[PDB]
Amino acid sequence: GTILIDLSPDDKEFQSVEEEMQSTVREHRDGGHAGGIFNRYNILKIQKVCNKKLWERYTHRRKEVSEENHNHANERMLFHGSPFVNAIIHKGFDERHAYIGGMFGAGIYFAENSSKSNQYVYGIGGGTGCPVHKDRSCYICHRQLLFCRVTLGKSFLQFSAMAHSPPGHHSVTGRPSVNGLALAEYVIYRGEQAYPEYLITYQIMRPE
Ligand SMILES: CSc1ccc(-c2nc3ccccc3c(=O)[nH]2)cc1
Ligand SMILES: [Zn+2]
Repeated sequence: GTILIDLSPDDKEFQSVEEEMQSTVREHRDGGHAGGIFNRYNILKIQKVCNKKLWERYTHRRKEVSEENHNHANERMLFHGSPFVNAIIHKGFDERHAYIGGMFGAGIYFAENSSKSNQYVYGIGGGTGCPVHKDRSCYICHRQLLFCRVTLGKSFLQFSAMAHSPPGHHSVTGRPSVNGLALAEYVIYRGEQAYPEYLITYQIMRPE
């Protein structure tokens, strides 16, 4: 049921998605071990992910959350990196896409910083890097990330350095408490609370 529509680089929607990607790169405490060394990306393609059934699955859940939270879904646009990006865009998020060992429990994790999600494209800790060169910092191989619509509802705030949501909450927010430049990371425990809106194909760029 999924079709992928290419956005033109001239389209305002391409441009605003690229800007969110590029502007939320930061340096990471691993010095680039997991995701590579780079300050920016070469965006090769941005596609909109269209699946009626998956969209309706998302909106149904969004309304349930909204009605439990004074008509406020608390919807965000967040990045997701994963070895399973191809299954997600065809079958939706579910328990098989969860970070079982994540610091907020087994759930599906999203980031404000695109460079955080980039660390998971080739697996946890960057796995063994690109399939072809076994390089976590490969500047040649094409990578993919998702830019997703995520319903947070009432989010449990964790001030820090599939399971269930904390009672009375719909998600967890990991607030950065040491690295003053890091943006927030979020966890949902129901695959229905996210829709994979954009598929972004890119390379990390070697700093000059
Ligand atoms: C099913 S195996 C797996 C494990 C971890 C992640 C992941 N973890 C994150 C943790 C924090 C922020 C973003 C992410 C993120 O974008 N992805 C994706 C898939
Ligand atoms: Zn490579």
